[PDB]
Amino acid sequence: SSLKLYHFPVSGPSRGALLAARAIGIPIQIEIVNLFKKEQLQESFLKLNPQHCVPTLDDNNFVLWESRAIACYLADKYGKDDQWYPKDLQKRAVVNQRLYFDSASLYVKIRAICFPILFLGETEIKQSLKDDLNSTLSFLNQFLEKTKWVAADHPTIADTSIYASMSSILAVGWDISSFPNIQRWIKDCLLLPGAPENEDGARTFGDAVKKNIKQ
Amino acid sequence: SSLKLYHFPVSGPSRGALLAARAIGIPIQIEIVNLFKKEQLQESFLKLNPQHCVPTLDDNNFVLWESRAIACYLADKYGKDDQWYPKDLQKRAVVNQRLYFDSASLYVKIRAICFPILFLGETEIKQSLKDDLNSTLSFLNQFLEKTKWVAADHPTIADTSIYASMSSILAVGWDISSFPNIQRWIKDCLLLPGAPENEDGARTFGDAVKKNIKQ
Repeated sequence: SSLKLYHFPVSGPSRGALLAARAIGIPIQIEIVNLFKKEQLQESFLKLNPQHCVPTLDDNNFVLWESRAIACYLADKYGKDDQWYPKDLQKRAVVNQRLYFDSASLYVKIRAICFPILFLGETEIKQSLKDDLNSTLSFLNQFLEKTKWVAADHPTIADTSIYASMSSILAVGWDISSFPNIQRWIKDCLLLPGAPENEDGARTFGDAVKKNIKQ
Repeated sequence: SSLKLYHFPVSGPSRGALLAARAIGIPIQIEIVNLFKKEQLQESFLKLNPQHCVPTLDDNNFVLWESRAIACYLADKYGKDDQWYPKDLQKRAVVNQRLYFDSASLYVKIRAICFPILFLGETEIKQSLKDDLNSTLSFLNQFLEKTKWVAADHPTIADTSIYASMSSILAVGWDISSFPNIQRWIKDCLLLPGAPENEDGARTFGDAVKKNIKQ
């Protein structure tokens, strides 16, 4: 009956789903799933989903994966107001837009850099990949020129997801001096509910990446 | 006042946005934007959006990019029923989930193969990239084991987006013999409104990729 999140604190998308739960203020059971140690994986997790997808929400046997789907579902199902995911179709479209930007451009390009370094024997950040990510950062920097937060002048679930992504690469070490609007926004993100909890997982992600980079 | 889509028929995501407009049955002005020829780009397009983003919707001066945000916005704003994007939160979450799967896994991995071949001098499909895409196809093949369409036993905007993506790689030439459920579904996709229009753009995409592959 209790709402449950299967969560890997190292994962940006997993952290984005939890940040959304913190923001809307829902009590949630958190089952830690260590994806680094698959033979230690628990039966309660392996049972419910096609494959090892994290984050996974179990809301009273409705099983949902995909961090941003979770965020939108939680906001509409348990949100006590509209702020976090506005019901107005045009305001909602802008939040959805930033969410798809997170999923299709931002985290994709962070992952293109970090995944091969963590798992595939890569020891450096490729220049092409760096430029690709920086082009996406530039777009984010522009979003934040217009409004205080990514999708409005108030925080939304688009901020929790994009914060989870940005905190991941920033913990690896990224020079964002070219993007003063991101610099401003990332300090504002520290005020978000569950930000330290996010920062701790991001730091674990960051440390694991750095560890494999030959300086 | 008229609803307008800035569209590049070659682009999967652009085709996914148009397919959604066809599915919900909304009359739309279509401004063709040839991204292959930037110096020929029209003032009406360069004016309204931060950078050259396609697809871009102009709904009475509300300007929206991101194909899947467009699809959800069109479905809620102009949909004559619920079928295409159900209002039930759990059914909606599943469609959102498949949309994020399209944006974060499927089209991302098609693009990882095709973009460097089109633009960056790549002449072959890397084995690593092929395996990566095939792993995502396997997941899609499983979605389609449970239900006739990707997110339900009726078609949704998740099918229009994923069809736009799948038609793109299939036109390049991909062996999906290992995925009988995708094979079934892709024939059903031919029944979708605007499917030929999609197939024609996908074929142009496919031809441009093949042209650069050294066999």
